[PDB]
Amino acid sequence: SDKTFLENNQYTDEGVKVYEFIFGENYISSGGLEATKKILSDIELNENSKVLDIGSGLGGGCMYINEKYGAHTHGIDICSNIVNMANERVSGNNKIIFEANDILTKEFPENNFDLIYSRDAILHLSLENKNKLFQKCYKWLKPTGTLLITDYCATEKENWDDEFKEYVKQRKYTLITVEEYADILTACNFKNVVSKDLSDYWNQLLEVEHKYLHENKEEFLKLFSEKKFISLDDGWSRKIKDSKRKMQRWGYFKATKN
Ligand SMILES: C[S@@+](CC[C@H](N)C(=O)[O-])C[C@H]1O[C@@H](n2cnc3c(N)ncnc32)[C@H](O)[C@@H]1O
Repeated sequence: SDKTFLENNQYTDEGVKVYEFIFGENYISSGGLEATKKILSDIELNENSKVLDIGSGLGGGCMYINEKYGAHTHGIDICSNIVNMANERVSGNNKIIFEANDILTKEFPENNFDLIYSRDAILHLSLENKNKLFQKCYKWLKPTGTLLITDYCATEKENWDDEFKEYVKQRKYTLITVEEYADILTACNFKNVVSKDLSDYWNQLLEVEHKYLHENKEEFLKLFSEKKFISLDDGWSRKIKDSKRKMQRWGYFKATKN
């Protein structure tokens, strides 16, 4: 349903490959590997740690976490086709698991994870479901555990222009303000809630990706089509414009159970 809408539109096999082209190998979100190194730079884990990755995509985040720390990583993603692709990217590693499932219906034991991690996935959930998810994350975290999130956010809806409204509507995103997001975490009883508006950094990542796209247009055209190139090009152009004026925002959130 939600699954079908995602698999048949934004995340068809080709759509995913187009994203991987611009974001980088094994990634379908902002800044690919380099942004991941920075997001995890102050996170401490080891070979005994258990990590959940919500919306694991092609699995680059789980791969990086397992490589850097030796941690057990479990990725959940609702799109079966994406999970099938993820499974082809990893072999012979019994500490990386990818599972096709809606995170909203997945069950895990209480006090299970040292880190719950999610990069640009929760924007797909309705506001009601964001709240439900974070209650679940709260239960699933170990007492000593950490929640680490980046997600698409936005200025107040009253401020949105026609083009942005249409962007959000077509993708069926639910974009709230960085402040509202932080309030949800606080309402779910997370402690030490830190929220950062990383829109300027996001804007930097977009500009690099955009330049890469232009410089590799010939290769892109061979792999895909000019029509897909124009759509992607225009799409990044708008994100660059809208992040610059803070209409579309990139939020970072870190919190703890205790
Ligand atoms: C930004 S893309 C993948 C991001 C991935 N974390 C990365 O950085 O490469 C967002 C992902 O969230 C997944 N997703 C959306 N709703 C979901 C849900 N309810 N449960 C699990 N995954 C979901 C989508 O299938 C998609 O793969």
